[PDB]
Amino acid sequence: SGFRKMAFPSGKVEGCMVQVTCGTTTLNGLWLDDTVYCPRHVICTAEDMLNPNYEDLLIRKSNHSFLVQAGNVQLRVIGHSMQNCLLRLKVDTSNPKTPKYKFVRIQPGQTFSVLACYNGSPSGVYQCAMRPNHTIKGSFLNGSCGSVGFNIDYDCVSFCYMHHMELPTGVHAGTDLEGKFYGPFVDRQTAQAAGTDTTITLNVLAWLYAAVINGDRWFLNRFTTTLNDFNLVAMKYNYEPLTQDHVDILGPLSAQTGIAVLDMCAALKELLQNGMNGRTILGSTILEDEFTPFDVVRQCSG
Amino acid sequence: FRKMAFPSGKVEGCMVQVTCGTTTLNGLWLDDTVYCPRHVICTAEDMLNPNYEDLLIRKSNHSFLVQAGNVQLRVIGHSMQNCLLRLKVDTSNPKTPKYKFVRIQPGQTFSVLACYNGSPSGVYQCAMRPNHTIKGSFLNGSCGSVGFNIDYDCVSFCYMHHMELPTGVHAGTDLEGKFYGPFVDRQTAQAAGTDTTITLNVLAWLYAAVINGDRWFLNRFTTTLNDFNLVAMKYNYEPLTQDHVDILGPLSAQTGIAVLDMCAALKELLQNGMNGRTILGSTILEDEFTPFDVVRQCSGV
Repeated sequence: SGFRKMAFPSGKVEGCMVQVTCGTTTLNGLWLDDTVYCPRHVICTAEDMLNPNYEDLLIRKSNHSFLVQAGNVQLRVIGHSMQNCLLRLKVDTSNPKTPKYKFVRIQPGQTFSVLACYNGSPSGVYQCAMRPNHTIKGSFLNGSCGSVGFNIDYDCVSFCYMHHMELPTGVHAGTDLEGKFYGPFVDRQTAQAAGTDTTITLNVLAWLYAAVINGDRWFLNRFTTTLNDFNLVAMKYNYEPLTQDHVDILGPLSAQTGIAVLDMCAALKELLQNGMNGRTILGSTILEDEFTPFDVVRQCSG
Repeated sequence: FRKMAFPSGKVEGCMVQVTCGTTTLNGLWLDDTVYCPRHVICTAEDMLNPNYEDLLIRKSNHSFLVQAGNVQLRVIGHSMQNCLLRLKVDTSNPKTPKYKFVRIQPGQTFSVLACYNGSPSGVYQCAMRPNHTIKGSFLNGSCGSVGFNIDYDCVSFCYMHHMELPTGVHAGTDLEGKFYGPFVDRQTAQAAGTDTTITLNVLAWLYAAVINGDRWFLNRFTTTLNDFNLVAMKYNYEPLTQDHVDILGPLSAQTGIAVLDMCAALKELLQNGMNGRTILGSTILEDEFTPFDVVRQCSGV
C-alpha cells in the first residue's frame, strides 16, 4: 500500500562512468570493457557546432588528443573511431567493474533510469519516460552530456540512452548506444524544435489500473466508451491517441481488476472533462504518466 | 527541474538479507555490525504486540541467517537498541563508506533505497512529511531499506523502515532505533497527524524557479507572516515559523527577493491557482525539495 515512481539502483552504472576531455571540452564517457562511449561532439570546439563535419574534425586527431579519467586514475587511449553520433575510444585497461550489459533501443512511452553525471562524476539518479516527441524531460541542468539512461533486468544492465543536447525548448535529446538519435534531431546547433509535448495516455491508464489494484476506486464509473470517442476526447486535452496495439498492451492489467480497457477509458474521459477537483489518486493531485503497463506489474500484479 | 535521488552505489554495498525464524527483512552492514528492525525476531505467534524482550532472550546467534550475496555471514553477538537489532558478524564490510548516523526532522529530504530480501530494488527521493511519516511505495519485505544523504563522500544514514501505517504511509526510526513521530512497532490503532504541505519547501522551490529564469508569478505587493500564515492554513500548508524564515535567507540573498515577498507570491498563487501556467514545468507546486537542496544542486560546484 503506497505507490511511488522509482529509479533503478545506480550502483552498477556509477562504476562505468568516466571523464572525457578533448581540447577545452569535458564530458561524460561510458566505460564498458576496454571501450569508452561518449558524444562525438566532444571533438567540437564551441564554435564548430554551428555546422560540423565530424569526419573532418575526427581525422585531424590522434588517440593522444583524448584524455579519459576513471575518477582520478587516467586510462590510456590506444584507438578511436566513430559509430554514428557516438565516439568509440579503445582503451588499454578493461573496466574491472564491467557489469553484464546489453544495448537496446527503446520507444516513446517507455521508461528508464538516468544517472545524471557531472563531468564524469555521478550527481543524481531519476526515473523518467521517453516522451511521445522523442525527448526526455527532467531538466537535469549541468555539464551532463554523456549521462546514460538504462534499465536493470535481473543481473543484466540494459543501456538505452545517452545524453547529447538541450533543445531550444528545454527538454533533452539523446542517442542509443549505437549512436542513433531518438527523434528527428541532428548533432548540430541549428534551429530545432521537438514535437508537441503530449501526455502518454497508455501510461496514465496503467496508473489508473494500478490505483484500482491499490484499493483506490473513486474515479471509476459504470459507463463504457468507444475507442474513437475516447480518442476524440483525449486529444482535446493533449493526451496521445490510443492505438489498437496500445489497448492490447493493456490486456493483462485488464485481466486482473476485471475491468475492460474501454471501461477504464470512460473513467479517464470523465476525469478529463470534470477533473479531480482537489481529490487525489494514489496520492498525487495529478495523473502519473511515466509508469508503464509493465512497471505496474514489476511492482504490483503479484 | 526534476528531483533526483543520490546515486545509490555506496549504500547498495551495505545491504544484506537478515532472516530470523520465518521472517526475512533488510539490514544495514557497516563495519562488523548489521542494523535491522528488531521485529525480525518476532514469531508468527507474537507480532500482535510482541514481547520483544522475551523473544530476544529466547534467541542465540544461530537463529540468525545473515546474507550478503552468495556469502553467508555468521552472526556472533546480538543486542537491542530501542527498535533496532544490532548484530555483530564475523566479517567487517570491506565496502563500508565514511558515514554518520543523524536524526533528521519533518520537512527534510533523503533518498530511500527500497530493498527486498537484502536486494536493492529501487531508489527514490522523498521528504519526511510534517506528521513524521513518508510516502514510500513499498513492495514485499522492504523493511530495513534505509534513508540517507550523500554530503561529499560521507553517507548520512537517517532512516530505516519498520511499519506501514493504516493510512498507507510509512513510519520508521533513525539509526539509533528511535521512531520518527508518535508511533510504535506493533499492529495498533495509532494514527498520524493529517498530511499538510511543506510550506518551507514550496518557498524553496519558487526560489529555485526564480534562479532558473521562471518568475512570472512574482507579485508586487507584500504581506506579513501572520497574514501569509493565515492564508496558508486555509490551503492546508503548514504555518511558517521564524525558524523557517531564517533558513530561506541564503536563497533570499542570492536572488534579492526578501522572504516576505516570496510569501506574497505564494499567497497570491494559492488564492488564484496557476491559471494553467507552469512553474519549472509543473502545473502544481513541489514540496519535497528543501532550501539546502536548492543550494547544493543549483551550485554545480
